[PDB]
Amino acid sequence: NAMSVVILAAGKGTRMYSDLPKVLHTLAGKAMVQHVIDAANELGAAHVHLVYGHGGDLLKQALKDDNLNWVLQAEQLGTGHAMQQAAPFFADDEDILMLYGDVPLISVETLQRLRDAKPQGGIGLLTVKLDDPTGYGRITRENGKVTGIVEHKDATDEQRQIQEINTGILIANGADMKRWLAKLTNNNAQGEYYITDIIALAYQEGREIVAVHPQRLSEVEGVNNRLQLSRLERVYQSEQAEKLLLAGVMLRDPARFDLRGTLTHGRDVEIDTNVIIEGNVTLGHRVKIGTGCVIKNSVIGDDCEISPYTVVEDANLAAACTIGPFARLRPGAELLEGAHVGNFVEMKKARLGKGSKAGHLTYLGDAEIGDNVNIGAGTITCNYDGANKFKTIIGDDVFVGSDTQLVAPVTVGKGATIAAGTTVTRNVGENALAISRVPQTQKEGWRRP
Amino acid sequence: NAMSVVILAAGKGTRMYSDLPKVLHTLAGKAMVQHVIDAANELGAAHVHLVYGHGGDLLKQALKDDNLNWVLQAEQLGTGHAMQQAAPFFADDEDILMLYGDVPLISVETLQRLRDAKPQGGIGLLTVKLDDPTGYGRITRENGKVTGIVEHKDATDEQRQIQEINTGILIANGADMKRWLAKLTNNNAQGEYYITDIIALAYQEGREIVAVHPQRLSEVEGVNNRLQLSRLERVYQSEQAEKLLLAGVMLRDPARFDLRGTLTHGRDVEIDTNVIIEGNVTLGHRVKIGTGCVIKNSVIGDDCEISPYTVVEDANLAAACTIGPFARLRPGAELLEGAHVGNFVEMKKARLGKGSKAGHLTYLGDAEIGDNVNIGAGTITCNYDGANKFKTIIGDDVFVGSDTQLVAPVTVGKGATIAAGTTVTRNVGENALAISRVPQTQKEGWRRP
Amino acid sequence: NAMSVVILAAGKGTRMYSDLPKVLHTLAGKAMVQHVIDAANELGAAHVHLVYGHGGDLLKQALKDDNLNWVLQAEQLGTGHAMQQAAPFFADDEDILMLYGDVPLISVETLQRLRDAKPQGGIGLLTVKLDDPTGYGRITRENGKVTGIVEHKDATDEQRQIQEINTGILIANGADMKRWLAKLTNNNAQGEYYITDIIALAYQEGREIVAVHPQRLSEVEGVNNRLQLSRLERVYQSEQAEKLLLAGVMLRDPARFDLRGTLTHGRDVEIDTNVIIEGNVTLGHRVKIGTGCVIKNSVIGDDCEISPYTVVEDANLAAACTIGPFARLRPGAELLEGAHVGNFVEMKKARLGKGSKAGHLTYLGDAEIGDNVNIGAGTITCNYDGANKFKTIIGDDVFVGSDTQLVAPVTVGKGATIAAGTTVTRNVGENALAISRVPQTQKEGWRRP
Ligand SMILES: CCNC(=O)CCNC(=O)[C@H](O)C(C)(C)COP(=O)(O)OP(=O)(O)OC[C@H]1O[C@@H](n2cnc3c(N)ncnc32)[C@H](O)[C@@H]1OP(=O)(O)O
Ligand SMILES: CCNC(=O)CCNC(=O)[C@H](O)C(C)(C)COP(=O)(O)OP(=O)(O)OC[C@H]1O[C@@H](n2cnc3c(N)ncnc32)[C@H](O)[C@@H]1OP(=O)(O)O
Ligand SMILES: CCNC(=O)CCNC(=O)[C@H](O)C(C)(C)COP(=O)(O)OP(=O)(O)OC[C@H]1O[C@@H](n2cnc3c(N)ncnc32)[C@H](O)[C@@H]1OP(=O)(O)O
Ligand SMILES: CC(=O)N[C@H]1[C@@H](OP(=O)(O)OP(=O)(O)OC[C@H]2O[C@@H](n3ccc(=O)[nH]c3=O)[C@H](O)[C@@H]2O)O[C@H](CO)[C@@H](O)[C@@H]1O
Ligand SMILES: CC(=O)N[C@H]1[C@@H](OP(=O)(O)OP(=O)(O)OC[C@H]2O[C@@H](n3ccc(=O)[nH]c3=O)[C@H](O)[C@@H]2O)O[C@H](CO)[C@@H](O)[C@@H]1O
Ligand SMILES: CC(=O)N[C@H]1[C@@H](OP(=O)(O)OP(=O)(O)OC[C@H]2O[C@@H](n3ccc(=O)[nH]c3=O)[C@H](O)[C@@H]2O)O[C@H](CO)[C@@H](O)[C@@H]1O
Ligand SMILES: CC(=O)N[C@H]1[C@@H](OP(=O)(O)O)O[C@H](CO)[C@@H](O)[C@@H]1O
Ligand SMILES: CC(=O)N[C@H]1[C@@H](OP(=O)(O)O)O[C@H](CO)[C@@H](O)[C@@H]1O
Ligand SMILES: CC(=O)N[C@H]1[C@@H](OP(=O)(O)O)O[C@H](CO)[C@@H](O)[C@@H]1O
Ligand SMILES: [Co+2]
Repeated sequence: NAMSVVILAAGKGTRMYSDLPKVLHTLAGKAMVQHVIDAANELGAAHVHLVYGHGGDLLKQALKDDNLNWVLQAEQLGTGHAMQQAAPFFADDEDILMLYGDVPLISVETLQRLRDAKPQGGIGLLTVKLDDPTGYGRITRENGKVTGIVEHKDATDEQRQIQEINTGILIANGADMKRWLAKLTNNNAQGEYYITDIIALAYQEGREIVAVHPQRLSEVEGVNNRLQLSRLERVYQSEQAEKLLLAGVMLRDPARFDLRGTLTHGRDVEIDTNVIIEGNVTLGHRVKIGTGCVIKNSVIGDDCEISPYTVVEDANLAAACTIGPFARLRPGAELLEGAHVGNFVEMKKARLGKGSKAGHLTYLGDAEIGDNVNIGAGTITCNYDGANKFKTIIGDDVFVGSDTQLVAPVTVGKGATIAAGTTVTRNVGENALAISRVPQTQKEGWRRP
Repeated sequence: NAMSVVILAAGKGTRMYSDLPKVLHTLAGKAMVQHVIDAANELGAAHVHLVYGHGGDLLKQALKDDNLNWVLQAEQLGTGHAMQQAAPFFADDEDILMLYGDVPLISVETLQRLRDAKPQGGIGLLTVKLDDPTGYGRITRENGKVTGIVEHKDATDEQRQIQEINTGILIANGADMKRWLAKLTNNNAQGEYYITDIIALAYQEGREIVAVHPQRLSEVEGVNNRLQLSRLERVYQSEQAEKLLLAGVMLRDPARFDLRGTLTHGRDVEIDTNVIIEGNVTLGHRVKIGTGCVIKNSVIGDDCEISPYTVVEDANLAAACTIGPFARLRPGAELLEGAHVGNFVEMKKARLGKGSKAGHLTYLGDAEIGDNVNIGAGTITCNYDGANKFKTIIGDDVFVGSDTQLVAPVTVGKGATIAAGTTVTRNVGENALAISRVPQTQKEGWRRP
Repeated sequence: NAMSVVILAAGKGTRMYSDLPKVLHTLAGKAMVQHVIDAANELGAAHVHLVYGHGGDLLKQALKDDNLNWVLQAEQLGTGHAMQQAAPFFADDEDILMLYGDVPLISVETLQRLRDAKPQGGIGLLTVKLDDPTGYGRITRENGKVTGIVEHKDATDEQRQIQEINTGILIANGADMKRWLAKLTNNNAQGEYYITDIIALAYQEGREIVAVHPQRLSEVEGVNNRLQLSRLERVYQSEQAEKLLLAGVMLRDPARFDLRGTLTHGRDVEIDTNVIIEGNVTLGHRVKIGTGCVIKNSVIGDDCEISPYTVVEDANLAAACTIGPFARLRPGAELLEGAHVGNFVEMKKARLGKGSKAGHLTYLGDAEIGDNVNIGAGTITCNYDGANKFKTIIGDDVFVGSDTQLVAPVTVGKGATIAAGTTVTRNVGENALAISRVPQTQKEGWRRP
């Protein structure tokens, strides 16, 4: 069935004390509004109308969904007024689902439920019963049938007794939406245009309004300040962790795990406490991740073991690799089968071959290292002359002495050996020994200052 | 109005199993007793009388508040006995507020509330209703008026039914305090001098006692063991995090944030999980702090970005600086505008100029580095001859090759260049190339052991 | 009294989605089944019969308890059927305690309680009252006496009202167990052999069954998926932390502490957030551990201070040592009194003498360093020629310049000095200066690319 979504976000987020539009504040790696848009498309929305008031520049820059139709609302004269701005773009024969830009946890399952309950020619309303319904629109019923909504400011004490409140989410036919929206007046407490008035307008037109409730309260919770955002952050993370656990992923402590993106995985993956996954991460079978690790946009093959406190970004590790602790892999880092990177080791645009080892205090940038190569501690690749960056190539079976510096561009033949403390400025022949050492001398009875 | 405070802390903290006085155990960066003293001064206390029994040496060494009058209590013959020791120092025309040295969360707001309720010539008592009032003094009332307090050991079963218990906090006039304190006898269960007896003494003298309740239970919670201390630690941290969130500071996870000191901040500051702030920290606008960072007594300018797992102490970062991950800044570290420090890099008493970069495996100590300077990986400043430490100076536009060691004292002119693997023992001219390299040689068909 | 235990674990752990037997999944550092076995032996079990179905190869490899008698159960025809397999190995005059391999938190105290309640010739049954007893065996009583157990599938609606359910744990006499087990039929809902039928069989034989309840629900909780495992992980950790706090160990945040092994300690030990202890760890008096530290199978002497993010394994630190932050100690690391290891420093099979300092960017492997020695930053020990590893020896009062590489095997006499950037390939005399430096030269007006 034809369906379109409208997201209102033209309200001012004052209690955020931010120079960034409220709906742009991230939650689990993405803008709150982006969460709403995803649910919209995920539900099958044809067009997603976004109503904004200011910061539209940062908005258009942060959001780039193909089916995103921008609707301006200069003045915030009420949710009804806002809906009237987008009304013109409602297809007569399509359904219109209204959503809030600051309610990120709304689920597709519940939205799909609201769609089904929506009577033909009627309205699908999402409501919830709170212990304290203070400050929210009150749902009124006649013989069990929803006949309208009364705002807190307009409701009488007796009416404020009603605990079934309006979440704001509702769905109706485009043509119907337009007919009602046109009849909205601002003769009420707030003195604004209530989108909630359409509920009565539909009831008196003989249309019926059905109410549906969400799975969890957190689903329809709105964010006005940072403390509320942090709260929903925990809910999201807890649900994610929980899904991963039930999905076969072992988390040492779910309360101490954060997923800010997407995580593909194999069987028996084990993740210790305080680990953060960002962007798209792929984990093979039996992957072990120590505590405090940070993995972003990376691929990790089977049986890999990531030791504690290792930062990885845009890297690709083949099977059976072991890196860390205290390893830092930067964009372009590649490790072939059984490769090993020790502590205090950094890799940027570098490839370590099969079984190759970069054990300690080393920096590999812009280099291609063959298989069975051994990089001693202190080895560094000089890939920057202050203006340009150069490549370092090391063939197979190479042994690089510690504290060796390779000045790029340079190539070290296969089976070659580089003495410790060597400065390589020229290519090294295969099966040859490169060296640049001053014979050790000594001075008897040398007293220090 | 004239007011003085008395803090009792002469009791033995046996269940702490510590060689340090109980009240000296830290909470959020400071001694529990120090928390009490702060609330005292913060309330406007003229004099703060501290009653101690032992460990007075460590106490006087840990506490150094100008208005701290030390009152000894050799024997712990009861809270009343303790108060009698300080009684002599009570000004007749001043008010006296009594507090416990092991109840760190008492708030000024509640103490200020207790002050106002205190009737002229009467007493201001702080009380709370517990689900289980077992083990605490029971508040007795006649026609709604507090007429006294009955200790648990002295109370009858029927009286132990009363749930309104004494927290210990009370305020009265100095002169009044002395008159009552003088009449204290130890004819009771414990066989000690109950400070709580003054409540009845005031009632029978025609004085009236008013009761005031605290905002939260945690406010008047006492610490006898380490488990209770940890509990209050969480309360304190949770309240702090919560204030920061509502104040505009974004915390990825409030449950995973610790503030042990003071934190000044700008707008849109973002802090990831497991971050610890110690001492006085100043954060400019839009400052980003990655997970697991530790910042102590430091200043961080606008738009700075602190990558994961970076330790900073007594450092000063100008605007737009980027340090970490895995960076360690020690006392005296200064970074000018746009400075960058990579992973596995340490700075002690060193200044990195504008736009200067210390990317990897580097140690900078006792040095002054100009602007637009580039420090290659492995570079080290030798600032210690085994007895003295020497300074290293590097002018602007300098390029330092990797694995370069500068033996201080040494100066590198502006625009100068130092070849990789160089040992600088002498000054380098401006726009000159410093070098100490052995030409690379080679030996064909070299077989390794 | 004679007692033996039987652990059933032949059930399939499907919802674990693992290639490892469910009972083998670790909890607090050890396999879930291992937890059960420990409680068995800890209670004084003579023989521990383990009933398994598959993965027996990984089981026998993971478990190696002397008194472990393996009992196979090819088909899982019910708990009763399983017990019949081990029945043959029950001593007529000994007691038999039955336990589940997936209920790791069962405590010895509660098991010892169940033993005492067990009537002579009767049965000791452990039961619990749940809010929702759905899916568990229902305990039936006649005049307050347990007369049997009815499984959920067999129980009627009315009977499912009973909230006292069977935990599975029970104890009876071997001879009695055999007599009843022989009479088990599978004429019930599940169509299996219920071990629970012995309860009725005993009742009708005139024997009496007594019921005992556990201290906590978590005690008898079973694990079928990873989410439930994580939950019990938190319970275990919380209880452990709590014991340590009450035992005098200060934990900055108990929720952020993990103990996976055994921890011996002294007085006033202080542990910051996110610290992990693995294997057997010994902590002396006044030991301080910063946040994010990982300590495994190590010994730490009095007054040691472990800075943030330091990984230690099979190391031994004498008194008053200070290591970190960002230090990595590998097997064989030893530090003598007052030794210091800075940031980005790694030690493997190395000994640092008294007062010796390895401050930065250093790697010490296979070395013996005397007292009062100073290792400058960048120093590295070359202990691997690509096939063999060699030892490095440095006598007392030695000063090693920065970025020095010692090629093993090599020995540096006492009081000797090594110039910065030196490559030591030969032994150095005592009180002598070792060097291999190229005089610094310069080239005027050198322009970079
Ligand atoms: C764990 C990390 N370890 C490392 O990084 C250490 C790497 N190893 C080295 O740097 C070693 O000193 C080397 C591989 C260069 C030598 O191996 P080793 O110490 O077992 O053998 P030697 O000391 O007897 O090697 C001497 C050879 O190297 C050459 N050599 C040694 N010092 C110098 C020098 N200053 N200039 C030119 N060649 C030299 C000689 O030509 C000689 O060749 P030959 O065998 O035909 O006489
Ligand atoms: C990413 C981090 N990278 C680094 O740290 C690498 C820093 N770069 C270096 O150390 C480079 O080897 C240098 C800057 C010294 C040379 O630049 P580059 O390799 O592009 O040029 P060249 O190899 O042709 O430089 C040769 C010059 O340096 C000098 N040079 C090279 N090796 C030696 C030596 N052993 N002794 C004395 N001078 C030497 C020569 O006097 C010569 O001068 P000229 O241009 O008048 O003939
Ligand atoms: C904080 C970490 N710091 C470090 O690692 C720095 C360690 N210090 C060094 O490497 C120093 O350069 C040294 C210990 C070698 C020299 O000490 P300092 O700079 O105060 O004294 P000098 O520069 O005047 O030392 C010169 C002596 O060393 C020797 N020396 C200096 N350069 C060389 C060289 N290229 N070849 C041989 N010997 C040399 C000379 O034989 C001379 O001996 P003398 O005193 O009888 O004339
Ligand atoms: C009049 C109305 O609809 N009342 C409902 C609305 O309250 P109420 O209107 O008071 O709520 P808000 O003002 O927060 O508006 C909700 C959303 O609409 C946006 N917005 C608001 C005004 C405007 O002119 N433009 C605009 O885009 C806000 O940015 C926010 O995303 O939500 C409550 C639940 O949260 C319901 O219980 C109320 O019955
Ligand atoms: C007699 C008395 O006052 N009773 C009150 C006291 O109990 P109670 O007297 O039993 O409590 P404590 O012994 O812990 O004393 C409270 C505080 O007084 C200090 N101290 C105690 C005795 C002494 O001789 N010197 C001294 O300095 C302790 O170190 C502690 O800081 O506090 C309870 C709340 O916590 C109240 O409900 C009780 O009504
Ligand atoms: C028939 C029976 O005993 N019923 C009890 C059993 O339920 P129930 O039999 O349904 O429970 P499970 O199937 O999980 O069996 C419990 C334990 O026995 C093992 N196992 C099971 C069958 C088998 O043939 N071999 C085997 O070794 C499982 O691996 C598990 O460790 O435990 C519940 C509590 O958890 C009790 O409330 C039930 O009254
Ligand atoms: C400074 C150095 O070269 N250390 C070597 C050396 O370190 P160990 O920590 O001892 O394993 O042996 C490794 C192979 O076992 C090699 O990969 C590494 O580079
Ligand atoms: C070993 C080395 O000198 N690396 C250089 C080099 O590292 P990259 O990680 O490739 O960016 O370029 C940097 C400037 O882009 C410079 O600051 C740094 O010192
Ligand atoms: C590169 C270097 O050698 N730094 C020295 C030097 O570091 P500082 O951080 O300045 O303390 O003095 C230390 C003794 O105070 C010595 O142990 C260390 O090795
Ligand atoms: Co070097």
